[PDB]
Amino acid sequence: VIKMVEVKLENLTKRFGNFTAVNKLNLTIKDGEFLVLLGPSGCGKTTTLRMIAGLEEPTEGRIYFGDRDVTYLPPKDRNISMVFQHMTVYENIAFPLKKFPKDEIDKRVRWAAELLQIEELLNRYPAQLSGGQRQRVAVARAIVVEPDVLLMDEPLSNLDAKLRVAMRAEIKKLQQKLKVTTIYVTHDQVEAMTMGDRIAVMNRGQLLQIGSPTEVYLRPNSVFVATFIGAPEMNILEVSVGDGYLEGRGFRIELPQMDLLKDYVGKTVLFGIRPEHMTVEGVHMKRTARLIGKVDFVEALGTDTILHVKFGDELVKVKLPGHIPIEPGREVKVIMDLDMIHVFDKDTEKAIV
Amino acid sequence: VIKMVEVKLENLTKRFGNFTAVNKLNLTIKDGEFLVLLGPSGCGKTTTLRMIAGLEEPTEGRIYFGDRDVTYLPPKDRNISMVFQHMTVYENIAFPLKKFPKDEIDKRVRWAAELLQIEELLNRYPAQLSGGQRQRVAVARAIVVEPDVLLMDEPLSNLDAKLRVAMRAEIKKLQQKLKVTTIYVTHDQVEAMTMGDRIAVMNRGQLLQIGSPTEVYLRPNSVFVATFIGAPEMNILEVSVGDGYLEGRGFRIELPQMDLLKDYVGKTVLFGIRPEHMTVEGVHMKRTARLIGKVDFVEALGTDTILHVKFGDELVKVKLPGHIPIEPGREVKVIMDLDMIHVFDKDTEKAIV
Repeated sequence: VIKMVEVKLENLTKRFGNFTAVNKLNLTIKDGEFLVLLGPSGCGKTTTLRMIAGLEEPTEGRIYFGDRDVTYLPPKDRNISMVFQHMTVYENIAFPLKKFPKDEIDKRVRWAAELLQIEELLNRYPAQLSGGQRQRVAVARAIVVEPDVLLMDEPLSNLDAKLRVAMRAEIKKLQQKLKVTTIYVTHDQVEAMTMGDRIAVMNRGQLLQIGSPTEVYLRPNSVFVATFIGAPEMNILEVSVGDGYLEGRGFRIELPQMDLLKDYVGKTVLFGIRPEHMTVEGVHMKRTARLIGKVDFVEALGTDTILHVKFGDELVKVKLPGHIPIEPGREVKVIMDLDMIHVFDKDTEKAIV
Repeated sequence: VIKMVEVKLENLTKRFGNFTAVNKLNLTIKDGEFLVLLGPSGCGKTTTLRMIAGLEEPTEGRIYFGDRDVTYLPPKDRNISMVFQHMTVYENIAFPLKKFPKDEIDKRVRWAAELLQIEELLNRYPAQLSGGQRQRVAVARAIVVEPDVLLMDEPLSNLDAKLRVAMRAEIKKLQQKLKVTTIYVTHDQVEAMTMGDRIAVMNRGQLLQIGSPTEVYLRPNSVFVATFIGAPEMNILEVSVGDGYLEGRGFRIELPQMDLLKDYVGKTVLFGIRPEHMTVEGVHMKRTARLIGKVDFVEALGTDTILHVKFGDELVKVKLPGHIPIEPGREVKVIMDLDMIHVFDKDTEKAIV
């Protein structure tokens, strides 16, 4: 049976010569949670996964599994399984069983196969695997050893959009049934939001923020996090703070008695509001702000309609549900939800909100 | 100056030995329109573009540009420009000018450069091209010859999501300014809906449907078209027609006196309703249908919340705007918009609606 193992990464650093790939990462991964490491290529998420697996050693720091320091233990002694990217399904799943009794091997294979709902493909071959998914087989093999920590590196990168969603759900439900601590690496924000109990956003080797999908989405602690999750991206506009309002290149926004910007009156800050947190007049929000503008372009995608509206000298995107192919040149009253607004220091790019 | 040239493809067929890549394609591309050829890999869209360009000859059929049969003319004599995928920007754009006067070359380069808003990068080099986009330069070069027909093959496949959207808009607006007949190939439905005045959906060498984004989205003439545009995909459920209702594996839907299914009462048809054309109770639609079900999984993406709800023995997706991370296991009253429903013959998969 599977255990719930807490994982601690302490002052973990990894520098390949001159390049610091991971800079003093501090993370406490809760026993049984599904943690997604989200970030662009080269942000350090993969290097971190590899250090957790033991395929790579840290330059500094420690890695604990429970109370055991596993920093310098071979990957085999850490009780982990990694998923990434002529035997029968039964043999494929059996392979990883490493001095094992034939009767123990059969019990586990059956258990894993049932968990992945592939019991009926056990005597079938890969190339023949049509009645199921070779994807599901790979997962059963990863969990067949009953790892204390499950590690996955962009396991779904090469799958059709429709099958990818089905796999996200499949993997997530399986992990919630097993409660095996899982560290999942992806650069895909939608996948991250779909699978992680928590998400750890990384950029240039640093942990920018960790929290639940709701926390990182509704309350990004910085511009980078605010714009890495949710597409179309959050509108970021440079503005100046006044008596009790914001003003940018060709517009002003009446700020209610928010105004946690006192230490910014007279200074420039970055204003942010998501496309989906705005709407157009004639199409509820407790507190709002209006700004008339002309539609510069329309993405009428049927399922959603994205308007590129010129705010004064600026250009922002407004996301409307459904098909509303309004034409370019027309003027619209853009309505902003004041309760969904963000404000970031222009220098540090950290949220002031 | 650019001309608006109507393009006719007549009974165009292309077979590579035994494989019919393009089967009797009949298409009248209007002068000055932006036509997108949309379809999966190997559907024939690329082969068609290549025949239009003259890089490939048809096995049967004719291709007209205006009144001229250009079927057997070298690509150079067809007046086309193709966009796909150490000179200065000015030189890059100038290259395609093929016995040209230096003073004519300068007028056109300036014109194209202004159209792409890259006039300030004219004396800059590629590797140095930081103040603009190498993408924009490629387009200026394609239009600098003033083609009668502009051809593009998945020109944006390798660009970050954010830059891709900016390019779609850039290319579309440019084409509307030039009114140059453009045939654009892509397997990306969102891009197709964004750029084409009309979209021609293809599958296995055949033209399944051609129409405006609104027409192919609201009225797909078949299951294939219905599910190739709009993601998450339209829910397709197998059902039987009755006195005045539909019934599937564990549910029934009261059909108003629609019922254009008289020739189907007692027979099985494919029912379809898009995730975005449904909603959940307690969250308007003129005519509706209700069905209580349990939430099997939730994609809480912040910008949208996709629910996988079990309809009787079936599983469908419901798309809700905003963040609504409702938990699995909970029961919900799913509300379907009866006016947005589709019905396809189960054998031919053609719309009956």
